[PDB]
Amino acid sequence: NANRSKEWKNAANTLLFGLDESVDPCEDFYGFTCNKFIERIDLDEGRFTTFSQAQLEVNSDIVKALEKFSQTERITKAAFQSCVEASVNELLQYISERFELYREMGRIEQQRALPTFMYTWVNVDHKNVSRNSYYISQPTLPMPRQFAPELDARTKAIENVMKAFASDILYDKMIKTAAREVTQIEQKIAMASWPDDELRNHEQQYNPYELNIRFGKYIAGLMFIGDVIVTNPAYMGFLNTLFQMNQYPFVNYIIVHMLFEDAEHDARMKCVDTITTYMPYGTGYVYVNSREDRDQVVEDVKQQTELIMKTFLKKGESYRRAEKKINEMHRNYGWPKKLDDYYSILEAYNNKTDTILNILRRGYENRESFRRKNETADRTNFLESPASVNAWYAPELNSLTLPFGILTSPHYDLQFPKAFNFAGSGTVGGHELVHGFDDEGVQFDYDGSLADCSKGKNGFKDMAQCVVTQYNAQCCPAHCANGAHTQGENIADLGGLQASYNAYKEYIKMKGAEEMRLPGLEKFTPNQIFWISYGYSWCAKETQSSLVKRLLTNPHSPNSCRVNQVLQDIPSFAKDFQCALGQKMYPPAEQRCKVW
Amino acid sequence: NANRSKEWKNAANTLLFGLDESVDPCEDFYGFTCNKFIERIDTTFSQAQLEVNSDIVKALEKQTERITKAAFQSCVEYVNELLQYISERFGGIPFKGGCELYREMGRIEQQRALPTFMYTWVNVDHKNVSRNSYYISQPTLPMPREFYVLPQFAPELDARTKAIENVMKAFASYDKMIKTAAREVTQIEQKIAMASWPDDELRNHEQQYNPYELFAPSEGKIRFGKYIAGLVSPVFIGDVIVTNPAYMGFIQMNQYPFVNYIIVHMLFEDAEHLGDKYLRIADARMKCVDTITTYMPYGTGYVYVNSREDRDQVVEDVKQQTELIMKTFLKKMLSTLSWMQGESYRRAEKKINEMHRNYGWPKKLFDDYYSILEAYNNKTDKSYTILNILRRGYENRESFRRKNETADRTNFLESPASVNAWYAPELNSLTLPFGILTSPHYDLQFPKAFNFAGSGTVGGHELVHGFDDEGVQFDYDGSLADCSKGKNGFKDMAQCVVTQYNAQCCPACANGAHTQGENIADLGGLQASYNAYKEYIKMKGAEEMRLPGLEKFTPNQIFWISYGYSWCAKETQSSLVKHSPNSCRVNQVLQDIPSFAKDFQCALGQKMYPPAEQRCKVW
Amino acid sequence: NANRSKEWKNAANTLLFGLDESVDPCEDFYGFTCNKFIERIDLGRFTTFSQAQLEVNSDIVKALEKVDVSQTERITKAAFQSCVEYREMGRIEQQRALPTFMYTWVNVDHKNVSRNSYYISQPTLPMPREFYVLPQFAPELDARTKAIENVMKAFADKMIKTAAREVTQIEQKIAMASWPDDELRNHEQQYNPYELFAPSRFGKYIAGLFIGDVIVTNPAYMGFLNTLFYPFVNYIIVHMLFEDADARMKCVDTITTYMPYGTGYVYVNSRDQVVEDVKQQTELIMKTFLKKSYRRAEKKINEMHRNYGWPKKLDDYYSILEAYNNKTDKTILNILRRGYENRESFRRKNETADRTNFLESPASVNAWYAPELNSLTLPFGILTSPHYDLQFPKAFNFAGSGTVGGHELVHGFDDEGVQFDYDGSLAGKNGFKDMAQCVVTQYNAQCCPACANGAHTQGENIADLGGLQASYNAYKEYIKMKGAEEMRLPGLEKFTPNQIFWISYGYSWCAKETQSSLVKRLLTNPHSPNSCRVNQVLQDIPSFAKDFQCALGQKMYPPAEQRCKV
Repeated sequence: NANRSKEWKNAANTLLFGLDESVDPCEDFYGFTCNKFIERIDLDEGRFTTFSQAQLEVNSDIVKALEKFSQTERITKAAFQSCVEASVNELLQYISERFELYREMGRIEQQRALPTFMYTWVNVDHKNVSRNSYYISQPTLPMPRQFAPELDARTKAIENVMKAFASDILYDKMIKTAAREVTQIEQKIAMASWPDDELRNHEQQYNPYELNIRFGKYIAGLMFIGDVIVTNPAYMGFLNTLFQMNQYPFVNYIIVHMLFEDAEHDARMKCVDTITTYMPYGTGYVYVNSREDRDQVVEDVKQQTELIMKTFLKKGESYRRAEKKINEMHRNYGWPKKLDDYYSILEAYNNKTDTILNILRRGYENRESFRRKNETADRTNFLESPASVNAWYAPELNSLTLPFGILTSPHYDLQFPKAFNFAGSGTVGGHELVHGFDDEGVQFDYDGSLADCSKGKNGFKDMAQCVVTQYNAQCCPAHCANGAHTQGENIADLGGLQASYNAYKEYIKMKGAEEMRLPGLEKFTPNQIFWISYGYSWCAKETQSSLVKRLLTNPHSPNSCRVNQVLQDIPSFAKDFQCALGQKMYPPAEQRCKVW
Repeated sequence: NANRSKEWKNAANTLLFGLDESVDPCEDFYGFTCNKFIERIDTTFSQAQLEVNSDIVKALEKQTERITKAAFQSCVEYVNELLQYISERFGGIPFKGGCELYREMGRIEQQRALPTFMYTWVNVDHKNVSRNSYYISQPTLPMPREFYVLPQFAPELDARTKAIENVMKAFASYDKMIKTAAREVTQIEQKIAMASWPDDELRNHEQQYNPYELFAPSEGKIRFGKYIAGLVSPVFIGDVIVTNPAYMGFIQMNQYPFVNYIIVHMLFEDAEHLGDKYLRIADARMKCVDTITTYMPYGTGYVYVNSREDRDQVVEDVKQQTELIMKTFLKKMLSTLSWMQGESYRRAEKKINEMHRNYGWPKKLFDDYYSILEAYNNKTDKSYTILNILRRGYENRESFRRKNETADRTNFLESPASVNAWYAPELNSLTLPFGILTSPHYDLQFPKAFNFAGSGTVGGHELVHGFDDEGVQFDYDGSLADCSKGKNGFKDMAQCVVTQYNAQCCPACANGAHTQGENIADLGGLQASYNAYKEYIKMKGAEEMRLPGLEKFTPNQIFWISYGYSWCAKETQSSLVKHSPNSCRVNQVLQDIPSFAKDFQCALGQKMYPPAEQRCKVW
Repeated sequence: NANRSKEWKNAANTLLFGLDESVDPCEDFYGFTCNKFIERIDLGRFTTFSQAQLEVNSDIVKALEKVDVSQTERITKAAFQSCVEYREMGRIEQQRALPTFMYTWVNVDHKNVSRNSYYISQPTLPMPREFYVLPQFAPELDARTKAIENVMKAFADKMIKTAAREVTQIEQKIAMASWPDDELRNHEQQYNPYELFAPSRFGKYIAGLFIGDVIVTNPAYMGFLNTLFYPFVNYIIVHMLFEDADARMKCVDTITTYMPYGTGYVYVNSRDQVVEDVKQQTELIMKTFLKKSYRRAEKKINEMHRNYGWPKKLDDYYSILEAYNNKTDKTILNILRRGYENRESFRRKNETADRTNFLESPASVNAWYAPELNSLTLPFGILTSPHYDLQFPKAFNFAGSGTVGGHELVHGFDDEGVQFDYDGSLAGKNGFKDMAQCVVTQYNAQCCPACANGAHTQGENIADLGGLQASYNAYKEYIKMKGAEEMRLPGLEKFTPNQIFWISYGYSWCAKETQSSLVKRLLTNPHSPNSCRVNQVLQDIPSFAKDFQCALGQKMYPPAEQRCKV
């Protein structure tokens, strides 16, 4: 049986590309859902996630709509149209304009969005939730890390940047020292900065400081302040021990860094993408007000997500407390409510014109999100563009969003079986939902304050421990994974799925049968198709080297390791593909970590 | 088949108390060689220590002579006010101009040997050695491992409140303070561990080394000078090293949190002298003599050696024995090895070639006083509180009178009665203790399979270090030149070891990436000591002579049996969860010497031996 | 508990060299056994036999060089030096030993063991018999014109072009005329003698080389030759020519196949313990094989003309005279010695039939057996490195000599061996015939590794199965007499004797071959393709599966449908 309807053929056409029925689905899985995709798609001339697939699709559609009474949309359109493309001179001008070192550093950061030595931009505090507050924190640095010489690759590239610079004359060796200078500078920064996993004691990284020694105003260079909060007593001290000669090798670094930024300065994507990064609400406002369709998205999710939450939440005091939390969560779908036009322009009212174009944006994004300080604190915004594809949950606002963007690629479509959408949007949403109850979110509370949402914290750690075991004993093909730094978002999806699956189940228990075998691979119920979908989303192959590269640095695990682990931890699925016990996808033996 | 001797029967008797033939040989090798020793006891090293100790006791049963005597006689036999004045040398917890926290420290170190805000050992420079120097460095935390990051498994909170409830029993009668301050003396602790260097980073000494003199710290920070008086005209100017130039740079409610923590600690491990009450929160001769055994090191040593055996004899044996090992180990060279290279070879080879021995006694220790010169100063007065405190005062004060004289290369790190070698790649040295010239590690008239699995093994087990990714650093003579490129090869190969330990759990694990180093030596040493025993025995071709207690076994197998008998250690389980964990060391490093897998008769494809990627051949 | 007798250490190195521990000893038994010997060696086909055969030929060059003072030897020597650098067809055959249009040789008549009847069989081509004619393979078809024109121009003009396609065509028309080997498996039919007046210049043909009854093995191919019939001469040239496209080997080998006597006498006498050592081994198997109608073959064996070693008609007098028809003086030799070898075997026709003949040089290695007269033949060369040298663990000498003996012996009881009686003549046995289907079927359920078939070779297949399966029992007995020789070989202390025995046996067979020659080999021999051989014949012997106790399910132990026997 099959709802022959075309769109359903379209949904089956997207599910066929990567079906790989040759391999048994009860033996392994990730093969049976992406191996095609790995195969057909030769590596586009790294990692090519179905996400970035989407990214191309949407960002294109953006471009398509752009080209065409209209204010900001016009701003962008101009900005982009300036993309089809020397001007090093301009940069040189910037440096010259600079060359009280701090305030310099300040303004550099400011008008070039380049963060160095203090990666700072504000939000609500935690401990007193209306009062905006600054922050100061260990920077974020190109390599993420001992063993490696990849260090020396960083070296080679550094010297080669400043070399290619040395084209312009407006001393052909000393660079071969300045190099080693900035390198071992990396090394110091890192070797005192904080590695990741330990970035969870929000209890800790909160100590406040207002008005340690060696400081210059330096806030000026960003534009009675509140208490600047400093998230690494360790770090923001370690600068103080690292300070008239200093200027020579210390400024040496900030240049080479800032330079290294934009070396490079149908490809149209490249720059359009960047635009979405920096003028985000702008391009967003494009995307929605260029796709305009609300019904299919102001509801389905706002039907789905509500279903999901309610289910999961409902599957002592805690249960309630947490409930009140979720029930409370501010939940922003598609996109915010500043969108007729004017006011869109009005927040976005800081640009106009006939690397300069890029420089006008860099400093406009560093101020845009940091201009709320002067105004009252809010719980109602985004973190990023409603034109990316992601879903994020800044518990500091207890805000769950879904950028309208994703809801078109295989995470959502309107006219598709409730299966697909309960595995796409439904998943990543329920993923989010829980993602605020693991040991990141759990430390917060329905406002964003802190005592502890949670003792059952025991049972919590009981989950986490065993899961890390399972992982560091279920190693991806290409050499293994990390623990905690992976559970970080694993535990999330591991739960969120079960949520979404229950949701599907109860839903379809609320609407009779409806199970319409899907019209290109007609041989399943929906359920199997639901799995097949969630499987699908993460279908991506990656550069064998970049595999391990992004094995470490990625917070959350390789694709395969996920998709064919998370499943292994579901009795339900175990049924759905009427398999036999004592197989490669059954933890009778290496027991499932029943997360909930 | 075998000979009828009194000595061999003893070596055959010991064999019979470990084993089990019942369990399969290749199915969990650990249990196959140590089942019994597990089954009864409630371990091996601790065993040998008990032995050598009780020996020292019978010895002491009668001037180092008298010093250690008096020492023990004290430690068996024996409130608060005095040390209270010590505590009241600051001011205490409940209810001030800004004190040089260090001056407090330096005092407390030199007076108790109680490292806080710095463990500071002092010796041969790393990279200009003709001299000595200071290694001012982070502490070594009371709570074993920086575990101030990943689970909230800190009840030292409450091992703290109680163990600090002394006061309202000391001099007082107000808990809320006491609690919050207990939580605090933690919360600082965290604020430390999150700034030391977890061992992983503490490989490449090349970046530890940072020579500074109070000039430069004064320029670097806020007190060092004023500190160093805590430690005899000094050499303040002499190259000092702040190994970890990460000092997090730092108020009422924050300053005195220190003095709390510090005092927390002092009293926390001097409750013994306090009234019999609080000692609660923690054998007689064992504990005692051990306290000595790390305090007046050479004393007990001299007692042992020049007391109970003919120096010449065992020393002259072990000389050539070790020499055999070290030799064939050299033979494990470029010619043998893979990740290496010609000149990298020649060098590291030479590093061996110019490398030193030392056995039992120092070169001194046997006109017989001169040792009683080394340990000279240690006043004797039975005319214990003052006693211990004094003796520590010495152990370290001795450590530092060493500072200002000139650097040697025959350093005897530790008291020649601890059953372990050591090899201080700072300088270069290979000292082995008489206290090991003994049972299962060794004996005079036992099968050689043993005297290579015991003294033999440990000899190699350590010697390896001087080629680990730590040994590479220090040259032949002790310096930094990155002796060997080959490295890439080396690290990659190591990653085999890494995964190996990482996928085979003992309890119910023991993540590998952390313990890499010592793990590699597990292999290296044993690999050699075998290859030697092979060589030696081939030179004769007769020793085989199966053992009386059991014909069944081979002149070869028993080698592995003995080695994997050393680590027979019934680690009780609490202790297991609180080097690597033994059962691992045996099983794993047994895998990787396929030579074994064969020579133990058992089919391959078995969970003691892996296929084609047979062995992380890193030696 | 092993042994350390140095003689065993030498034999140990050989077996261990090819043996691989990486793979398990049950799954792909053949694989585990000699995966090494595959992966060690350089680069036609090359295999353990070719290995030994080499070794011994090296040795014979050696001794050849050493003593250079019987004239026979002297001949072979000078030869070796020199090498380091109707009527129509008959006449050529005579002068060349290169066959066409009819292969011809002589031996005891099959009717009676007295007169030496003339066998005229269809001939064997350089390429395989039934490889040409199938809606199939397109091989080399020009290589003929290729090699012709090569030496052609050197002789020096395009007649070549036609002449080729023509001669090839004559071939193609000759091949499908032949008989496949699928049914050269029945002597009831080939034997149908004619006289010297029945041919209707065959009289003349032979007169190229008789009044006796003449025998035509193939009357369908012989009758087709009459319908066939000038340019044919080209063809023969081709072949004659086509004969002729470290040389140490190829030289001494040519010698082997052509001075098939001197070589043996110059190697075996450059010895009383060896013959006596194998004398018992040969008498051990035979009887054990026996112990299992019955009376006839019982006799046959008890009357089979055993012959160890090498001929007994090998002072010098005989060796001189037997080959005295030589005279070779100072590579026209190639001709000279081709015309002496084929004439030496054709001259026997006049003489009465014997029971002692020696069918080939005692130089190379395969225990050939003539059901024709009745004779094993284990030429001295074989009993050597890794089949059997004088002092190895009885494990081997059984797995070596004992084997190839037994594999030979049993021939008297296969597809053919049945239809001969110890005389050398003819006449519930159906029961056995059943087994045939069984093996060839079960066997055919297995394949080769590159095709994937083997319904012709049940001859040698069963010859193996039996010969070994018996031999092993024989060794078992032998040691049941004593119970100590179990001293396990040094440098390998994880197999028991019986294990070894197998391990050896396997190793006897290994080989690493180019795929092309593999597929050709498949359809050009009476052999399984070795891997199929080892694996399969061991799929059958129970005692093997036992000693390895490879439990059920593992793909070498399906006793459920058991293993047919003989």
